[PDB]
Amino acid sequence: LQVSLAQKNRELDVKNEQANQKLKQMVQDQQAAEIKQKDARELQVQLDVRNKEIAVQKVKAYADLPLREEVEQLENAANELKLKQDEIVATITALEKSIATYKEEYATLIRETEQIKTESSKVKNKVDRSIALLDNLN
Repeated sequence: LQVSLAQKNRELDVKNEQANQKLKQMVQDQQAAEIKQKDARELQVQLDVRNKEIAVQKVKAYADLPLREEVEQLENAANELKLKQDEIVATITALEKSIATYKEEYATLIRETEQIKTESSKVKNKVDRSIALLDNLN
């Protein structure tokens, strides 16, 4: 029973490194996405200026009613954007999910590690407990 438990302790080391490895991939696979997020978040913010800007002038000039044509221009500009926003808000969701699953996955790979660590433990005790038995029997 000493041989087998030293064996299974091996089946664990590997089981654990195959996961302890893949888990490293997750960090350099989720930190990646997060970057886009934080990055592309700067854009949603940045371009937020424009809509809020182009917004007020619309209000003003529309009441103040080249103005006409100039206003035709604000309406288009705010359109170029309105579109380019739905553009990044879709880009944000892209990661939002992509990244939120890496978590649900990390957490899962964590459970696998936790279960492994414990097994290894419950085996060490049994092995330690066999070294005592062998010795008293000998």
